[PDB]
Amino acid sequence: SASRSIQHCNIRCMNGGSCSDDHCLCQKGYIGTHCGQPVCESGCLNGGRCVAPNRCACTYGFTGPQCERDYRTGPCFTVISNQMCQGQLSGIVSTKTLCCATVGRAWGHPCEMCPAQPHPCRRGFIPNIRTGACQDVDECQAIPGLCQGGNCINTVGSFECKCPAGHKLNEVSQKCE
Ligand SMILES: [Ca+2]
Repeated sequence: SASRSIQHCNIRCMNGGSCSDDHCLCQKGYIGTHCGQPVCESGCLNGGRCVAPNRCACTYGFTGPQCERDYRTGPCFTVISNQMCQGQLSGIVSTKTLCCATVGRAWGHPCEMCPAQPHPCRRGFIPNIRTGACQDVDECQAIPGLCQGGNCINTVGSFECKCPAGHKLNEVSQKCE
């Protein structure tokens, strides 16, 4: 006894799909004929791409597997006219948010310039994406080495730089001189 007849489906199944009847019986959260399209439940973000059910693949710089944490890495620029973005450069990675709310200069590429305090709280604060509460940043820690002097300490609303004697903190260029 022999037969060339296919004792099963005809189409092709991938992605946890059962190949029966004529169409693929898709894995949970998969759609399409061969079930190769995953359900982008909460919507893709940052121009990503759906790879699994609700698993969108996220481009760069979003923490949390649902990329709604749009923290891109960028150089924090400290002084901008049409002339320079700072003038001595710096691989200070922080968020634009940080650089705008606190320090109030610019950040990113190519040179994204912003006012200081954006939200009506206090420049040294960022509205918690959880509570909504304006929280002070350890600007010292949150804007890597922005203070060029001796010590850098933090109060809410502003950081405190400790300068050697004779020196004088200049918050225009966070410089003790
Ligand atoms: Ca602070």
